[PDB]
Amino acid sequence: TGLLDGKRILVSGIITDSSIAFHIARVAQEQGAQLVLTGFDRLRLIQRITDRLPAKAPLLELDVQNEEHLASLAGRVTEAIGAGNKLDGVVHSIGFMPQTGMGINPFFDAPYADVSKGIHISAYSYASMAKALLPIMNPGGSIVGMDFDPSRAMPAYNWMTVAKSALESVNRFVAREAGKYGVRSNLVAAGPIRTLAMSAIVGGALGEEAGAQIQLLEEGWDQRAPIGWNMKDATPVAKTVCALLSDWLPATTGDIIYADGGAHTQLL
Amino acid sequence: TGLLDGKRILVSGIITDSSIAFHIARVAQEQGAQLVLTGFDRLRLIQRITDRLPAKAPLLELDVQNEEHLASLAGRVTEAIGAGNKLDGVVHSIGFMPQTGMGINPFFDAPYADVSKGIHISAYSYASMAKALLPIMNPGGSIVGMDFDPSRAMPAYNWMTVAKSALESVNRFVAREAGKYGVRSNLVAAGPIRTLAMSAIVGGALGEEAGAQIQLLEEGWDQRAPIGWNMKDATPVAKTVCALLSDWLPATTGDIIYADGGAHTQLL
Amino acid sequence: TGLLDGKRILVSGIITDSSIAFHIARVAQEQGAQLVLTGFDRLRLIQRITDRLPAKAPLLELDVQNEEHLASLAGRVTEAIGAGNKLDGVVHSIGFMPQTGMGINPFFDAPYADVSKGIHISAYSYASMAKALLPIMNPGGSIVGMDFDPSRAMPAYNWMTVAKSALESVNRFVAREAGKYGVRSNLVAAGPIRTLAMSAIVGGALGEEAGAQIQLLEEGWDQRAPIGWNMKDATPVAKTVCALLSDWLPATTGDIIYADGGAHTQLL
Amino acid sequence: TGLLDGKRILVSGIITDSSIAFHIARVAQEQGAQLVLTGFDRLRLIQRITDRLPAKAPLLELDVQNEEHLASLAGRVTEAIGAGNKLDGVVHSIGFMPQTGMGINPFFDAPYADVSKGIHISAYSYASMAKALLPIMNPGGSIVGMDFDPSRAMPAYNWMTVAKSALESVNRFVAREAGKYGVRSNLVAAGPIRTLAMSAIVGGALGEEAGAQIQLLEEGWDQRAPIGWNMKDATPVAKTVCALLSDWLPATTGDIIYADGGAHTQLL
Ligand SMILES: NC(=O)c1ccc[n+]([C@@H]2O[C@H](COP(=O)([O-])OP(=O)(O)OC[C@H]3O[C@@H](n4cnc5c(N)ncnc54)[C@H](O)[C@@H]3O)[C@@H](O)[C@H]2O)c1
Ligand SMILES: NC(=O)c1ccc[n+]([C@@H]2O[C@H](COP(=O)([O-])OP(=O)(O)OC[C@H]3O[C@@H](n4cnc5c(N)ncnc54)[C@H](O)[C@@H]3O)[C@@H](O)[C@H]2O)c1
Ligand SMILES: NC(=O)c1ccc[n+]([C@@H]2O[C@H](COP(=O)([O-])OP(=O)(O)OC[C@H]3O[C@@H](n4cnc5c(N)ncnc54)[C@H](O)[C@@H]3O)[C@@H](O)[C@H]2O)c1
Ligand SMILES: NC(=O)c1ccc[n+]([C@@H]2O[C@H](COP(=O)([O-])OP(=O)(O)OC[C@H]3O[C@@H](n4cnc5c(N)ncnc54)[C@H](O)[C@@H]3O)[C@@H](O)[C@H]2O)c1
Ligand SMILES: Cc1ccccc1Oc1ccc(Cn2cc(C3CC3)nn2)cc1O
Ligand SMILES: Cc1ccccc1Oc1ccc(Cn2cc(C3CC3)nn2)cc1O
Ligand SMILES: Cc1ccccc1Oc1ccc(Cn2cc(C3CC3)nn2)cc1O
Ligand SMILES: Cc1ccccc1Oc1ccc(Cn2cc(C3CC3)nn2)cc1O
Ligand SMILES: Cc1ccccc1Oc1ccc(Cn2cc(C3CC3)nn2)cc1O
Ligand SMILES: [Cl-]
Ligand SMILES: [Cl-]
Ligand SMILES: [Cl-]
Ligand SMILES: [Cl-]
Ligand SMILES: [Cl-]
Ligand SMILES: [Cl-]
Ligand code: NA
Repeated sequence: TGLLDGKRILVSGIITDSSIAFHIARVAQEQGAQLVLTGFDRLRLIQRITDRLPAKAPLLELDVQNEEHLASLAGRVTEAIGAGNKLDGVVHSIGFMPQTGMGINPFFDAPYADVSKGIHISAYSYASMAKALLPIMNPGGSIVGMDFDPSRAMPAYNWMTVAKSALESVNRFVAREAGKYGVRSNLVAAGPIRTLAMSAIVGGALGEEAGAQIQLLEEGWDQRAPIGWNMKDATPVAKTVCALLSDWLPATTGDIIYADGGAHTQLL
Repeated sequence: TGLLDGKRILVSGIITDSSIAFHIARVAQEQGAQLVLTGFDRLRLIQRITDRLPAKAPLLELDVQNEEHLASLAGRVTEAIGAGNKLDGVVHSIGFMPQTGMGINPFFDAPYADVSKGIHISAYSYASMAKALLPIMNPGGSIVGMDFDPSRAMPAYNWMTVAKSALESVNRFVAREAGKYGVRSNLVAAGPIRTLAMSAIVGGALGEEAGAQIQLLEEGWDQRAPIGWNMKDATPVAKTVCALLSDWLPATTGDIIYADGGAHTQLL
Repeated sequence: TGLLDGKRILVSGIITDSSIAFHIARVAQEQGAQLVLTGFDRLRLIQRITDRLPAKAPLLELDVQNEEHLASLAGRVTEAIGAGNKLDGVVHSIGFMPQTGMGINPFFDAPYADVSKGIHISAYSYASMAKALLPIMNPGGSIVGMDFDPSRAMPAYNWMTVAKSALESVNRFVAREAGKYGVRSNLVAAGPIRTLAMSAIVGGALGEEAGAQIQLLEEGWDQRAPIGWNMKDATPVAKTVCALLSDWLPATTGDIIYADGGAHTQLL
Repeated sequence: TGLLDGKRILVSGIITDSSIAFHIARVAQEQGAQLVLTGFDRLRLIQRITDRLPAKAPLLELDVQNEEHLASLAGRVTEAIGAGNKLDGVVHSIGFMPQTGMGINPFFDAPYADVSKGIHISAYSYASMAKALLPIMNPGGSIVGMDFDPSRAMPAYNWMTVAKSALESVNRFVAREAGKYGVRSNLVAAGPIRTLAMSAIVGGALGEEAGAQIQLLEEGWDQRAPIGWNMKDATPVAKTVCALLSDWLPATTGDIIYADGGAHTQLL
């Protein structure tokens, strides 16, 4: 039996088939969920990527900086899943930070206009998605967002670290609001996964130094993780997200589940 | 159907049918697990309690202060589940602290002999159970222990708070050892549940309930929890434990999952 | 002898004589420091307030959203303290959040334009001040910022909680940069102090619920604090800040010192 | 001049002139404090070491496992400082763990008798010292203990990590008791310092693995620390402790100050 049988779940943040969102969606479908997908900017490309999922699913446009998309989202979703039906799950797998706020680019030289855009998309949007979608969410439902442990500073993650620290704070306030609908809000702090963003945005910002990033990642995660960590395998992260969409973590909200091989609990 | 289909799991710490362990066991069985149970001291009584579980399960004696029980445990378990079979899960739901280290008894008046006994049973035993049982645990398996958030001091929990702080530290070292077997070790920080032990904390069971205690708990948990907290319902805690015994939190180890209605993420 | 004898220190964020910054400055002067002050918007008013300090000190205009002020700040400071002299200390005591992001105003109804302004002033500005002033800071020097524990969500603080979570993350990255100059960067997480911002901005946002605020504060701080907490006394906060400006916490950086009566260490 | 002028302070835990306690005591005396010292086992040796302090100070025997010493301590101290006088400060710089609970010795092979002794000395004793001495402590006074960040597991520290996790929990409860006397209780989480215990107890437990591990530590605490870290220099730790004994952190209790160069705030 599907862990998510007859749950209607919204999954944002697919762009390639390496995306964490893609694998969340794949696993969710294997576990009996009906999906609704959202995508940003490259809709024909995303469409061709989502056809590779095990089952057909509607795809809607959502740019989280666009007030009109947010205002119309609930309605467009209602249309896709049929009137008098609702979502049981929502997955926020979205992030962005301009090259100026990342990599070897000095921390101090990122102008606030750039930092602000990143916080808008990576942090604020968790609240605006919640605002838009809670009115069409069943009791017992689950909102989930993706996090990267920002509790200690680190090389290269720079201003995205600050956005994630903001996200953790937003998640806790969303939990309060979501509570009134009988809905949980949580984050998954994933270990590093080889995705588009990782390689092109993050590694891109190191240009010449890009080997250095792999040193940090090997050091901070697989070496520290008591059960190891594999950057080429999003499945453990995807399953962790599905666990939170399920009924099997019913007492957990405003919280962060670490899907990092346990790396964050070990110093060396 | 079963979240735990054909998993062989050991559950310690049943004494009444209010015990967290009893409900862990109940839910695990509903989810297709074959169980082995352990009990302390009152074996005939525990036996009569465990017959009330949905399915028959073998019951072994385990006093975690007794080196001979620990040395023989693996063997006795192997006998119960059949040679060439192994455990996929182990649940530590055990605790004790002498009256001197809890309730209105002044913190400074608890002699070390008493505190030591409590730390032995409540914290050290997590490691000694792990030591005894990992040699008969399959890769992919999960050890789980019960925690009560000791990160801030509080009235009455006194020296048990210290034992729990110790337990959290032990759990992280057990994760390292368990890692070598492909096994996860985690704690569930549960909210308050009306159990035998809980009533023994202030003034011994059989007393009227103890108003100050009940108020503190409602204050610290249901009021703070965005989704509420019900002390008479162990199901949400039991499900959280089963999620960690399952394959759906495969990347999480050395860690603490909060099953507390989200109370620990809200200040008031 | 002055704890801060012959230290040249910059203190931002004075607006009334209740301001935390005013008391930081007062205590610093009592302890032998030469000060340079910065103020926002109401310069004639601030000037009349700073004349009430024990000693004369130059006052400069600094609006942290204004790139020209930031670009010229180092120069204007150098002029005030004399060429070939430098700062040993910098105090960031600055914050802002539009009423939409605070109080009874629904969390989800604060538009990002408003939240962004608050994060700019309350969080980003810590970095931009550091960027501007480190080039004129002696080795052994100390940057300090003011924090309000955002690790758990709470009523009313709303989007300022998010700004503070961001600030904590920024402080850790500023520490890295400051390190290369032999300079420490830390935050003081203060308990509640009756200041202009507290009463007019925060209490203002509750309008008709403003009694609620005083109750929550007494509940979260004085009741929990083992040594008590007095909202009408900024001295303990000011002294804590001076300790970090001094040579007596030389091994502490990227960190948070709690000046809250110990409230954050007790559950209730 | 003195940060600690006319404060009467008790300093435990001197055994060599590399001991953290020795440097705490030295700095405290330079800052105008009258000291009372305590020592374990090797009294003639400790006596010859304490004569190297800048000023004469009485030396008392205290083995924290000995109930008779604890019962008589307050009286013996009163005798040393003169009747009708009291302590303003108490410093716990004490620790022990048998070789079985440390280094390359397997975590699971440390028998509880050994772990218990270490927790007794390293954790419980903080409370028993407090119990014995609070009755002779002035309002405004400060108790301080030494910590090593146990919040993440690590190689070699093993069961001492568990003792430190216990200590942090005890410190929070001692704060509550100390509060009733107007007294603060806090810990200093120090970075690594080359002391007798470090080299003989900890390094001893690595035997063959020893030299490499000391070099790694000096490299990594220092590499992570934005202001660096020098294991041969206890002054920064000693000053941090004096700051807590002083009047300049009056709002901090039940808490942990990190004197680690900021290493704990940086991931790499
Ligand atoms: N890759 C990792 O190692 C890793 C680890 C932890 C957390 N995360 C987080 O996981 C999430 C997914 O990232 P990923 O690595 O799978 O990357 P990805 O780059 O494959 O996906 C990021 C997504 O953000 C979307 N997005 C960007 N701007 C948007 C906007 N304005 N409106 C809507 N969508 C927008 C993109 O369309 C894309 O689908 C992000 O929150 C990221 O921070 C990534
Ligand atoms: N009830 C709650 O509110 C709550 C909440 C969070 C955590 N916990 C923890 O959950 C666990 C179970 O508590 P519970 O309240 O369900 O209690 P309980 O009613 O079962 O009380 C004690 C249990 O520990 C067992 N035990 C005691 N000493 C033992 C020994 N020497 N060897 C083996 N077993 C021994 C007893 O048989 C019994 O099963 C404990 O670790 C407790 O601290 C309880
Ligand atoms: N009062 C409390 O209970 C409390 C508790 C903890 C922390 N804090 C923090 O301490 C700091 C000081 O606040 P306070 O309570 O003393 O308040 P306050 O209202 O007296 O001061 C706020 C200050 O912010 C300044 N400011 C606002 N926008 C600015 C800008 N663009 N550029 C420069 N300065 C600007 C104002 O001029 C004023 O001096 C803030 O960061 C606040 O968040 C306050
Ligand atoms: N050395 C470090 O790197 C470091 C770092 C962080 C914390 N600490 C802590 O600092 C404290 C001092 O350790 P140190 O490194 O300075 O070591 P040290 O061995 O020089 O001093 C430890 C002290 O413990 C005392 N002691 C042991 N058992 C005792 C008992 N039964 N009764 C009384 N005293 C007893 C010894 O007399 C000795 O003075 C300890 O708590 C240690 O864990 C040390
Ligand atoms: C989607 C996204 C946009 C902008 C920045 C990061 C983004 O997602 C992540 C991608 C990879 C990672 C993992 N990662 C972090 C790093 C830091 C360089 C050390 N390298 N990899 C985290 C993310 O949050
Ligand atoms: C098993 C056990 C032994 C001794 C003390 C407590 C024990 O289990 C618990 C039972 C209830 C709780 C919850 N709790 C704590 C309190 C104290 C009032 C704070 N009341 N209930 C925690 C436990 O660890
Ligand atoms: C009475 C009571 C108070 C608090 C929690 C559960 C309670 O009910 C029971 C108490 C004990 C028992 C079984 N039991 C255990 C014991 C020995 C004390 C171990 N005696 N009886 C069953 C209950 O339903
Ligand atoms: C400077 C400032 C601007 C906007 C909002 C708050 C500001 O400073 C603070 C004032 C009071 C406090 C403490 N506080 C918090 C609250 C909320 C009611 C819980 N009331 N006071 C923190 C601040 O950061
Ligand atoms: C006093 C003492 C007794 C038993 C064990 C350690 C003791 O003191 C310490 C000495 C050094 C340190 C710091 N340290 C710990 C480690 C781990 C080996 C990697 N390296 N350095 C901490 C202590 O608590
Ligand atoms: Cl490891
Ligand atoms: Cl997996
Ligand atoms: Cl019996
Ligand atoms: Cl009692
Ligand atoms: Cl109840
Ligand atoms: Cl003596
Ligand atoms: Na460094």
